[PDB]
Amino acid sequence: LLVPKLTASVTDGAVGVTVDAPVSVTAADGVLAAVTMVNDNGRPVAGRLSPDGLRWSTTEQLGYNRRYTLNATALGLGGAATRQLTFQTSSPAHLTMPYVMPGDGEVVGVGEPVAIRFDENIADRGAAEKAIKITTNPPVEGAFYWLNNREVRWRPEHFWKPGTAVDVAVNTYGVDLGEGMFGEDNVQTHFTIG
Repeated sequence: LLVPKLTASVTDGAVGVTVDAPVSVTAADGVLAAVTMVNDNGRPVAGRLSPDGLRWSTTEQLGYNRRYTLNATALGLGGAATRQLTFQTSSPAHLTMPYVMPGDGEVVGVGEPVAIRFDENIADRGAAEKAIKITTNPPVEGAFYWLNNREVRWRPEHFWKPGTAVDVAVNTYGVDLGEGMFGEDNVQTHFTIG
């Protein structure tokens, strides 16, 4: 007969915790009976408990420069377990907001690149690229190229084909884009090649 086991995806006393991923808690040999997370001013963080009670996860954006307190209780045939932990999230030197072109909902020509322009210097171009997901349909191969320290573009080898959906997810919220420059938020754009 085992006592329930709680496992969180963050450690107690962690610092610099990145806010580009949710925080989770799992139970084994039992189910989650209560999970709460609050910030340093006592504001609850939204989360979702799976219907089977085995996993809870945050469902909204954690803030920069915050201390979060997580409490969980699991209950099983073998008794109860509780855990509390506290951690601190990333403290950016600066924030940068990206702007994507073409604009959301636009219909554009066969020579138009995807362009992602950040409003501050990007010292880690590789980190910025990794945070950007391009979807094409019909699918075509393409690649990123930087114009300068602020603007990265993406295109196929030659021209686009008319009737192509292009989806651009710029997910740099929580990502250190070099020298403590973090994404201010995520951006989502979808357009069509006419």
